[PDB]
Amino acid sequence: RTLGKGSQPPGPVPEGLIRIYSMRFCPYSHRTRLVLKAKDIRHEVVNINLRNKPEWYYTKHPFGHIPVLETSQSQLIYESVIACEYLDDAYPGRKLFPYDPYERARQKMLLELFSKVPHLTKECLVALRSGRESTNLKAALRQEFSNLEEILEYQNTTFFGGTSISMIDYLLWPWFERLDVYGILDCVSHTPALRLWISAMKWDPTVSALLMDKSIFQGFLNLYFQNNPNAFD
Amino acid sequence: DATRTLGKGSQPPGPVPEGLIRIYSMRFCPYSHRTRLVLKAKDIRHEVVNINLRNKPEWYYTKHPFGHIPVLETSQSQLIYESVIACEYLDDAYPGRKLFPYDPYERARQKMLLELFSKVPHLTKECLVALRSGRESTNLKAALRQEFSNLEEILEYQNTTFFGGTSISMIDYLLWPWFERLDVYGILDCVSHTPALRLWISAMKWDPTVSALLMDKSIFQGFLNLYFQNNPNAFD
Ligand SMILES: [Cl-]
Ligand SMILES: [Cl-]
Repeated sequence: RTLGKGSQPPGPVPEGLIRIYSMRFCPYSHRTRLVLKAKDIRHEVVNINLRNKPEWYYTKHPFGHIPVLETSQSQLIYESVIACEYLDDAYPGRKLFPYDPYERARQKMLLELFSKVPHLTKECLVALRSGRESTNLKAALRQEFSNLEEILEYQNTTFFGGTSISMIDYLLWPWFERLDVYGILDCVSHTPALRLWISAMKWDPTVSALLMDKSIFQGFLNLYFQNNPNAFD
Repeated sequence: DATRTLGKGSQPPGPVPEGLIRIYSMRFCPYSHRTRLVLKAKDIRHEVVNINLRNKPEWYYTKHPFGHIPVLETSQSQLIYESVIACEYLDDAYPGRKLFPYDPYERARQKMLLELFSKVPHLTKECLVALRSGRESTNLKAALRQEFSNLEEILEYQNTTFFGGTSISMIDYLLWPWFERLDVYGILDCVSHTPALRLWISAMKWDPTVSALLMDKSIFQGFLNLYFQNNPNAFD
């Protein structure tokens, strides 16, 4: 249940735990939650009301952004990519980034290639939900997906880092999970390797464990676009 | 890196020799300067190939899709870009002196400080362009001063000379090129309210790696004059 304006600050993070400040429908926070689960890290999730934030939350992030990690030593780490990096380095078990410094750099280069997708998927949703023109936004998204399709086809591997899932896949996933409910699943109709990747991801135990309830997510979006503040509670 | 640039019509470089790494650069590019600092700090054996940015070699788009610098090219034909990813790759791939902290939190904190710096490169460029063209600069300078105030707060809170503690580290080298340029850009006045930052500037100038790559002010002044005069020799 989300904490907002009026909520008491949480206590210190206990030794042996790490805390993530999140919101159940935030795709950036979804990234970091995937990495936490995939590495079997003991953690607690504190959800934040993004419309009416707790004033104390600005002591966690100066602009009240999520996700933020808080450690038992009162250290704050943000935002999603830096947090995922930290978790992979700080918790030795099941390394998600590659062993090879070049391959790690390549994954970060792939992440840069992906940089327009979050904005484009969001703008697609807003356009479709507001009845505004979406042809250009979908065309732009299809082009970014073609760039990713070319990588998978060239490599001839199911995932972006090889035959097994790795950090880069989890970093991209949240926006692909959302294509269906956003009404833009048709934007991968020209990219068969990407469609295989989507399925491969759904079969991943960590992805499967964190899959959103589609009906609840639709309910959230409906109240969000009604400007109803209760959408964030 | 005091060599002439390769431009349109030039021939592609051959394979990078075993034991070397190649950086595609330009002598006055601050992003490339960042990566050259890391190469020097770690004593990595390397070759610098300067690219004519006004008149780029056709083959250079096989190194970066949009002809950006810097790009690292390895002896295994691998390409790594741009400056932040290249610097991290260098620090992790090469032994000896390590520039990032070993502690995962301290390393993450350095990445967070880099994010805090993200507006400075564009603001410094915009300030230069405004001053050189005689356009409005009050609000651009105020914006830059605010970004510098954020950095000042970090140094004052930590009570350390450098951004990563009491000695120089990766984060300092990542920020340096734009601070080196304040003088010739004509915006040294934008650190007049930030005394910790002014102390840091001096600490950086005293660093052997920084000092080794420090640009001669007169040559840099000449480059900017040629650049704003639209003289093609600026990029030679
Ligand atoms: Cl599927
Ligand atoms: Cl000085």
